[PDB]
Amino acid sequence: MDYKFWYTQPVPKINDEFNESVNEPFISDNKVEDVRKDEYKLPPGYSWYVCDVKDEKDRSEIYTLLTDNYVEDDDNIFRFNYSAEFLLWALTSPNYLKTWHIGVKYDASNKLIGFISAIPTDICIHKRTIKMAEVNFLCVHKTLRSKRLAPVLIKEITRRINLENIWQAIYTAGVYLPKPVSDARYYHRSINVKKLIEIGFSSLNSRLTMSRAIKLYRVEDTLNIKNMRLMKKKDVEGVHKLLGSYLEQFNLYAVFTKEEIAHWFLPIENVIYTYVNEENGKIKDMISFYSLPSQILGNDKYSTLNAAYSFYNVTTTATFKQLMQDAILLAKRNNFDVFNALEVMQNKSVFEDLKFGEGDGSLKYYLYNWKCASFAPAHVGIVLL
Ligand SMILES: CCCCCCCCCCCCCC(=O)CSCCNC(=O)CCNC(=O)[C@H](O)C(C)(C)COP(=O)(O)OP(=O)(O)OC[C@H]1O[C@@H](n2cnc3c(N)ncnc32)[C@H](O)[C@@H]1OP(=O)(O)O
Ligand SMILES: Cc1c(C(=O)CCc2ccccc2)oc2cccc(OC3CCNCC3)c12
Ligand SMILES: [Cl-]
Ligand SMILES: [Mg+2]
Repeated sequence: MDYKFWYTQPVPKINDEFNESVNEPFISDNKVEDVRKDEYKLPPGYSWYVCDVKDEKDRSEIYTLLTDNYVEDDDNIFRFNYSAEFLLWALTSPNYLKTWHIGVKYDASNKLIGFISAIPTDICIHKRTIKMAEVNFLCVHKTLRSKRLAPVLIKEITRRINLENIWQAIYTAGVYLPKPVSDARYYHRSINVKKLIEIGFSSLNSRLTMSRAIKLYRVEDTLNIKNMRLMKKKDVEGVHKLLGSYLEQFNLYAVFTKEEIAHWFLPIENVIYTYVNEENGKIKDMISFYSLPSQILGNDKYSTLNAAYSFYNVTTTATFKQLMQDAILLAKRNNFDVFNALEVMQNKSVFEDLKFGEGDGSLKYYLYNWKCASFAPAHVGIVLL
């Protein structure tokens, strides 16, 4: 297929491949003064709207649009159902701009029918740190698909981002676009085996009976690392040092400030869970994962699959396998049905032994206006939401 929109943008062509030593923008020497000051045109009867995510009622409208129209699995059995409070956390990180939270309304109903967002973050790509926008929650209402609205959303946020003298973005999608810098399969570890069977997610066979399936996935309710505990404000500096050091080995990662650590890690029920092991007042090991339920479409008995998504995990006192086994246990202890991760960082190495199953597709990582060698997902050190 043709990429008639993407090919007009500063991203690689589908055939482009770059040496390791290439690491630079497609278009350099950009000037804020030259950026269009006019909003991009929407079709007749539709308007831009600046969402205030801190306002319960605006935040709810975004919640509704995503609950009804956001990403579905290939088989349209499941639809991501990010919670309102999770969207608050995801969009109000350090230095967020309200004007990067862009909705589109249909004038006559006053209804939100589109959305796109970005937050600022410093991104280290092949050892060069660059200020970028992380883009997420692009969504057009199901009733308005394939009408070329999405490039309008993209072009408008790009314009707003450029106004802040920012010229690169990072983003992820399951769809293949020009052109990933990396590609990571997702893996899933069953926690509530029976529920996962009943909604079709997992399956049985003549050898794996229901009772045998339950037994296979049984976990012991005892932590390998005894003192692993919810993170507290006191733990911010330790976490910053532990994580910040660990992340330097990767080809792609966020450079977190102390302020970004407190925001991205301090726990929030039903949103973010971070656990630490403190020894001698030092943080030596951490586990984290975020909550991302999916709505279950057309199952008579269950309407929600609660799922925990591996975020950042670092051990210096245990094996990485022992640490992730603890991450599974803490997710079970918090009522999650399943523990999801990507084959990024060291993850892949523990998936077989910990009984993860390979999923159906993969998550592509993309950069905007950035030219560089692609790499295997083990070299990816950032997890987007
Ligand atoms: C320096 C700053 C730079 C800032 C910007 C950085 C870039 C940020 C990029 C965004 C990052 C988002 C990351 C993110 O949020 C995580 S990926 C999740 C995206 N959201 C969903 O999948 C929700 C369900 N689907 C929808 O809502 C609609 O299908 C959407 C809105 C996806 C498209 O609506 P539509 O009604 O289906 O489509 P048209 O309007 O007709 O438009 C079609 C054009 O859209 C291209 N398309 C489709 N899906 C895309 C996707 N996921 N990324 C980028 N492009 C995507 C497509 O290839 C085509 O271009 P082409 O003709 O060249 O092929
Ligand atoms: C997208 C995804 C999946 C999936 O299985 C994608 C298919 C799906 C879509 C909607 C509802 C349920 C399933 O598994 C993951 C396991 C780990 C991380 C993942 O990606 C995250 C980062 C980008 N946004 C979604 C979560 C994923
Ligand atoms: Cl244009
Ligand atoms: Mg459209």
